[PDB]
Amino acid sequence: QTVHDVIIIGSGPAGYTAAIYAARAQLKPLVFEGTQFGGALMTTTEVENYPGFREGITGPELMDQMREQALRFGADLRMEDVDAVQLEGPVKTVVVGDETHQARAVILAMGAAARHLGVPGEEALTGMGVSTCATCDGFFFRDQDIVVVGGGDSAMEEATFLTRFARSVTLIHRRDEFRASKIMLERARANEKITFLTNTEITQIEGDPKVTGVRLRDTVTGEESKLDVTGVFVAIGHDPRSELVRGQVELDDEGYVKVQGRTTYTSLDGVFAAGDLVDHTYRQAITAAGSGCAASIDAERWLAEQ
Amino acid sequence: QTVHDVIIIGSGPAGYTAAIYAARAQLKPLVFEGTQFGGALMTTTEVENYPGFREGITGPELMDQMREQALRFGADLRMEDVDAVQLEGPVKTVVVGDETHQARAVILAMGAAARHLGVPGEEALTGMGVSTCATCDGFFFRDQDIVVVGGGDSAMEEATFLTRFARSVTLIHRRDEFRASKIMLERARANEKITFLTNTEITQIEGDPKVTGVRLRDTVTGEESKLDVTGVFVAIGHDPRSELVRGQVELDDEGYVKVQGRTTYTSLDGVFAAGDLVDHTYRQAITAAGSGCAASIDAERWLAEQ
Ligand SMILES: Cc1cc2nc3c(=O)[nH]c(=O)nc-3n(C[C@H](O)[C@H](O)[C@H](O)COP(=O)(O)OP(=O)(O)OC[C@H]3O[C@@H](n4cnc5c(N)ncnc54)[C@H](O)[C@@H]3O)c2cc1C
Ligand SMILES: Cc1cc2nc3c(=O)[nH]c(=O)nc-3n(C[C@H](O)[C@H](O)[C@H](O)COP(=O)(O)OP(=O)(O)OC[C@H]3O[C@@H](n4cnc5c(N)ncnc54)[C@H](O)[C@@H]3O)c2cc1C
Repeated sequence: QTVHDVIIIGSGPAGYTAAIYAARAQLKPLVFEGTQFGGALMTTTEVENYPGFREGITGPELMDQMREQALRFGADLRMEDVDAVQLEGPVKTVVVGDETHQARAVILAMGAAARHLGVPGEEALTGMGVSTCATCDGFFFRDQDIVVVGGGDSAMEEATFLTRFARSVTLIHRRDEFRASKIMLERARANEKITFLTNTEITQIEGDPKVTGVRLRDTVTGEESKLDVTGVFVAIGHDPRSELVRGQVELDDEGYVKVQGRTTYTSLDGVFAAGDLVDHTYRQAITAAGSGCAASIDAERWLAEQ
Repeated sequence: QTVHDVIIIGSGPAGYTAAIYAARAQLKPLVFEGTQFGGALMTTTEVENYPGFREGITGPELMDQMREQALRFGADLRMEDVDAVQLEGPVKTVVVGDETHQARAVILAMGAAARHLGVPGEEALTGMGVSTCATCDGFFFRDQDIVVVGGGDSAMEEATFLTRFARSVTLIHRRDEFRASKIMLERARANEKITFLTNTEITQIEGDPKVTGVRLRDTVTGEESKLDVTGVFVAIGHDPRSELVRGQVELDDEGYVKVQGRTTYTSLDGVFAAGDLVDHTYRQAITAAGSGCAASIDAERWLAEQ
């Protein structure tokens, strides 16, 4: 029966920053963090490019600060997943298991999942040699031999950036055709630090504390080999977590939530969106934090208009 | 004779975050911080809504972290103002006194100045009762009697937000006409917590450690009075620091630098813009930091295309 001012869905930097602003604005935000709360930084180690930390901070340490900061101003945080939403109209409903909650405004901050290879070693060595983010982690592989997996613009983009650091980048793709644009594909072939390895997949990532090599398989002949490398960058795409809102909020062709102009307004009145659910360009904690603030200010001012 | 990869102009959150990203990307950024370096947070006390600090941090402490973080990754920081720029073409030039520096890309991060009343007490009590940012500081005035100065949408917006906290908001304006939109003006007159005081100006802000009152003058009759209040919010407009780039980069009618779509690209190739020089909506440190990251990623990827 209680209709809250605002419900926030998600607990990465965008969700917590939206919650900090909404709570400090006395909106008493109700935040569904998920059971895998804390966003993508919970799965990494050192975060060095989030401004405000001259010697860096671990991913979980930073997310713990954000969560405690949200609590300090009165956010109501629940470590539960939203299973369904009704976002159309003056009163929006979220369903969590068999419980329901309602609000005048909803901030969507569910993020985007990086796709994974699904091979042994990939998850255990994430943050210790395996990464999905060259902007985040490429700096840690100066003068090392690394691999990049994928066939699209993402892989070309990641592989290009990594050559700023690595001694060599071996770009592996499971076919001999590339989904990447002609411009992106042509540039990497010109980059002398990049070696292409087509018709190839990783079957296992080796290493007892850190990545020491990968096991390879030829997707056509089945020939197997080993490659000594100390880094693996997985760039086979992203899946924005928009499944909840498909059919109610306009998405682009790749599933990202569309927003109006430079604002966080979605196609639905009273519904705002932030973070990597929206941004398919930068995908950083600081940009997600910024947009979560913007969504909270948009929502507060929209609520004051009602 | 040396042409740098990138020059950054400004040292608020946008500039330092751009410098952190560019330095960590091995672009060896050259940053002109200004003689009044560190941006708007140098002039405030406690910053509580920048995510990552569960008990807050002072403005200067936070900016010191950002500056040291930029240095850690190799940024070249100079506490000097850029006096003129030549931004058109493949090689851009900045002039600093009688010295010149050149770069393939330029990130503009000069911020926006809040306009001040220019009366005794205003600067000394900034951060101790005087503020230009309701989103930043309104939380500190719960159940207090405060004033807001100004006649436009900014003053209506600030005064509206402040009623979430204050016991009373007295909106003071030097005329009996208002430059604010009919909708904004009509809503505040409906807000029972707002009292309008037209044809009135502040001549002095009183208080030996914190704001304790203001001296008033009637702009028509000259009648003077005293008003006991513990907060003064100045909302008489902003001046984006775009003077350097007027005539080379497209600006909107209020002087903000225009950017393309959701990117940081300006109207000039190789020139990107971040922070409150661009954003005339949110004006927070976290949003400025986010856009400074975005400008640095845009610039890095644009540089790789050349
Ligand atoms: C391994 C790794 C390392 C990284 N390192 C860095 C780095 O060093 N620097 C940097 O700036 N960036 C880094 N990033 C990127 C950064 O973490 C992300 O860009 C950022 O966290 C995006 O924030 P977000 O809030 O939009 O989404 P997310 O971080 O993805 O958080 C969304 C959260 O909401 C939850 N959620 C989703 N759906 C629901 C639902 N239905 N109900 C409830 N909760 C839900 C999710 O479980 C998740 O906890 C890294 C990413 C990865 C994967
Ligand atoms: C009193 C006050 C309190 C605030 N409190 C908060 C708060 O609690 N939380 C929050 O999130 N936000 C707060 N803000 C707002 C926040 O500080 C700004 O939104 C943010 O700093 C904008 O960052 P920026 O990089 O775009 O620009 P700025 O902060 O304005 O920094 C620009 C810098 O570049 C320099 N520069 C300009 N032109 C040149 C040039 N030609 N050459 C060289 N250098 C140049 C300037 O001198 C300045 O140092 C506050 C603002 C004020 C004024």
